[PDB]
Order: sequence, then structure tokens, then C-alpha cells
Amino acid sequence: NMLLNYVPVYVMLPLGVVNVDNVFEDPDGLKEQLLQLRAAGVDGVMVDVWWGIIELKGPKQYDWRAYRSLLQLVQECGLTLQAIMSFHQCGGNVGDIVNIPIPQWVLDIGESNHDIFYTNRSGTRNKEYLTVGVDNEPIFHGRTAIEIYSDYMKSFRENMSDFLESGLIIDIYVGLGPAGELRYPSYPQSQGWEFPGIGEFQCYDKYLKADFKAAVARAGHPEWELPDDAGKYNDVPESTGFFKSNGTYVTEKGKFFLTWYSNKLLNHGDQILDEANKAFLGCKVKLAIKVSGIHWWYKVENHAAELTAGYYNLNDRDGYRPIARMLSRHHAILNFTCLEMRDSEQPSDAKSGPQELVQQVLSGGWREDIRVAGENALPRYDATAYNQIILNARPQGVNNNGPPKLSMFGVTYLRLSDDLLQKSNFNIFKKFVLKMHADQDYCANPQKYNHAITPLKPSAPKIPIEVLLEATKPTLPFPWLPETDMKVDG
Ligand SMILES: OC[C@H]1O[C@H](O[C@H]2[C@H](O)[C@@H](O)[C@H](O)O[C@@H]2CO)[C@H](O)[C@@H](O)[C@@H]1O
Ligand SMILES: OC[C@H]1O[C@@H](O)[C@H](O)[C@@H](O)[C@@H]1O
Repeated sequence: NMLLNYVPVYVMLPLGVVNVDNVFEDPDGLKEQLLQLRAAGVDGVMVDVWWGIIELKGPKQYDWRAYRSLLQLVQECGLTLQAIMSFHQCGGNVGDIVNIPIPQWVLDIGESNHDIFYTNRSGTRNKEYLTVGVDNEPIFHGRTAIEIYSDYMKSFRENMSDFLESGLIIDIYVGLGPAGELRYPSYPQSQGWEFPGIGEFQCYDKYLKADFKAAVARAGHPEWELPDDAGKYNDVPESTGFFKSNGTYVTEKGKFFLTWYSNKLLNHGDQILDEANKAFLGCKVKLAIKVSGIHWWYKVENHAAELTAGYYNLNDRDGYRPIARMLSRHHAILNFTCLEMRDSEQPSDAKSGPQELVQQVLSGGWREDIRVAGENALPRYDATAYNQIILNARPQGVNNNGPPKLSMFGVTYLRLSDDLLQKSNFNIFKKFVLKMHADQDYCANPQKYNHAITPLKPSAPKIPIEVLLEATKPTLPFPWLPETDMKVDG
């Protein structure tokens, strides 16, 4: 039955639906919008549960009231929810139209210890996320950063227990860095970065620097230092000593640094996912993380932007599959945040390959046998964008004999706004939803299309780093159709 080819569609709620004062501002306004989504056949919505808003007053001073009111409304409108444990700041990234800092009390600590923030070679501290360097440092009034995230999720679980039991919350997204993605803040607009700048390494805080020097010493090279020839945010790879042909990134020193730099993210993600598994154990929900889609410079040997962001991906080294393997022990979903783009839409000098990047990442996920989800990176309302998303959702088309051999677990659309609801735009969107659903009407029971959710089980045993890095072995991607068989048209 066609229903087996059905891929659910979710929509992101506006940023700031509950303001920085922890007040659910416009319920009536949101209700009307939500009801229109319900009529269009949308399966559910996604929302940020901001750490900076809930634990503002002080350590363990949680106020969940406004968010309970929001969840209540969403449930009344017949929609499911994907909740993001947003441990990051809203404001310094593309599209951020509102400012939501991390808890003020954490910022107060940062005043007397600036090293809790990601730092670039120039000494600039980024305050949108806590460096991975303090994950296990008990400097936050007795707690470590990971313990803070852990307590936050447990409190969420207990205070929203009634919504979890009623099946409202379907996915639990755990923020792992800037914009909630597992990556370093290598391309900060707030510091002047501009597409397609290569970005900068963000490992200069005293904690990461100390770890690196200890590590190089154990490797027999205590003289080794952090990169000093990688350039600046807006540089191009060829104008740097680190990323040029036969440059530093290809030397033993460079490869050691790059492995070290990227391994820190794998462990950061693995440890926090461990805490997430414990906090939601037994609940009927799935865990998920977000991986950023850095398509610029993907078409040159150095993959500069990817490397500075923490994804050690080269033509001969798969820097994404090991993340997929790490997610398997947690039975988690890998969400790729950039699926609507086409190569021909990028300036030629950016050397972008978003289409090839998507195929690499999704194939790696299916290869490791984990579920893969996604979102569009930029606001799009045209058919060609929707058709590109539909192609990646079922790379080899629909199957009339049963389920597709390959299909994404779901797609979340960015974002809910008045432009989307504009008559003509919404008209196209409704066709998009219909095609994602494979021409079938909205289906309320996820079980009908093999999307039933079982109680979350404890994570499988810890996979050693050496076994994780075995997944760096390059593999051929799965075959992709040139265009989807379920077009929206135009
Ligand atoms: O509300 C979700 C997050 O939205 C933004 O980040 C987006 C980014 O704009 C988009 O290109 C990509 O596809 O997904 C990320 C994360 O979903 C905000 O900057 C974040 O603060 C929000 O968490
Ligand atoms: O953040 C920089 C952004 O600039 C915009 O003008 C482009 O259209 C986006 O593709 C790009 O991501």
C-alpha cells in the first residue's frame, strides 16, 4: 500500500513564541496559524525550549509554566511536537530575529572566567554556547556543564510527564552547540564572517588548549602548537598555509590536530546523549541531533569550511559516518539541516556541492542503519525547492510493491511565518505536503505507515573511539534519481 511511502512533515514554530520574560505572548494568534497547518495536513510542529528562559533566575530555578500553556495549545490543535533542548543563544545566526541569551547566572561566571566560552586565535570569546572544554569541569556552582544539561532534561521529563504520556511529544532534539547543532561556531556573523568565508578553528580557550598540549606530549611531540597559519574567517583556502595544496592540514601535525579537534565533538555528543537517554528512559519518544550542512568548499580537496566547523571530512576520509555510528548505540536520529539546495544556486566561486554532501551524509546514515531526518536551511516557497526536498526524501522514488528501499524518517520545514500563509505560497505548500505523503490524505496514526514509537530503551554499550573511526572508510553513495517521481510541478 502507498501509505508505506508516506514521509511525515513538521513545521518550525516562530522563534520567540514564548519571550525572554518567559511569557506565552500571542496564544490567539498562534492558534489561528496552527489550525491552518492542521487543515493543510501537517503532521506536527518543532519548537525551541530555551535554556536561557527556563533556568534564568538561578541554578535549578526552573519555571515551566509558559511552555506548559504552549504544549496545551498544540495538543488542542491536533498536532504532535518535536521539542528541542536548546542550550544555545538565539540572536547571532542567520534568521535569528530575536535575542535569547543563555542563563544570566552562567554569564556572570563567564565574567570572572572567560574561558568557559569558545575562543578564536585572536582571543574573541563567543557567548552563544559553552565550550566542550568545560563539559566535565565542576565550576558552575558545583556542577559541570553536562550535569546542568542533564538536570535540565530530567526536570523537563518530570514536569511535562502528562504531555509525554499522552503522546504529544514525539521527538526530543538535544542541542549540542551553536544553533543547536553539533559543531564549533566556526562561522560567526557576529564577528564579521561572510559566506563563503572558510571560518576559523575555535579551540583556543584555556581548557581545550591545555588538553591539546597534553595530548601532543603523549604523542611524543610536546613542541606541537595549535594552528597558526589557518587564516581568518573570511579567507579563501588557497591564501592560507594550513589549507593550501601540500599545506599543514596534510602533515602529521595537521592530521593529529584535525583528528583531535573532531574527536572532541564526537565525545561531547556521545556523553550528553548518554544523559539524555537516562532522563527520558521509558518514554515513548526518540532522541535526535542536528548536523550542520556546510556545502561551501566541499568541491575542493581541503574541505576547509567543514574542517574548521569540526567535521573532519575529506575525499579520502568520511567525517560524517562516524557520527552516524555513534548515534546507533543511542538509537538516535541524524537530522541534516540543509536539503533544499541545488548546486546551480550557489555562486561558482564558493565551490559548493550541497547535492553531493546530502547524498554522502544520508547514505552514511542508512549504511549504519540509523534513521535520517532533515530540514531546509533557508526560507523557500518555490516549487523547485519543494521538489528538491521531495527527491532527497525518497531518493529512488516511491514503491508500489511496498515500502521504498530508501526513505527519510521525516522533514521539518523552516519556518512558520505570515509569508508561508500568504495565499499563493500556502497553496504550493499544501501540494508539497501531499507529495511528501505520497498522494495520501493526512494519516493520524503513525503505526499505519510504520512509524510507531516504542518506549525508549537504555543505550547500547559505549563504542570505543577506534571502532568509531573505522567508519571514516570512504564508501560509494546510494543511487539517486535525477528528479523526483512525485513533483509539486511549479
Ligand atoms: O528553531 C530552530 C533553530 O533555527 C535556527 O537555526 C536553524 C538554521 O537557521 C537552519 O538553516 C538550519 O537548517 O537549522 C538550524 C537549526 O534548526 C536558529 O538559529 C536556532 O537558534 C534554532 O534553534
Ligand atoms: O549567511 C549568509 C547567507 O547570505 C545570503 O545572502 C545567501 O542567500 C545565503 O545562501 C547565505 O547563507
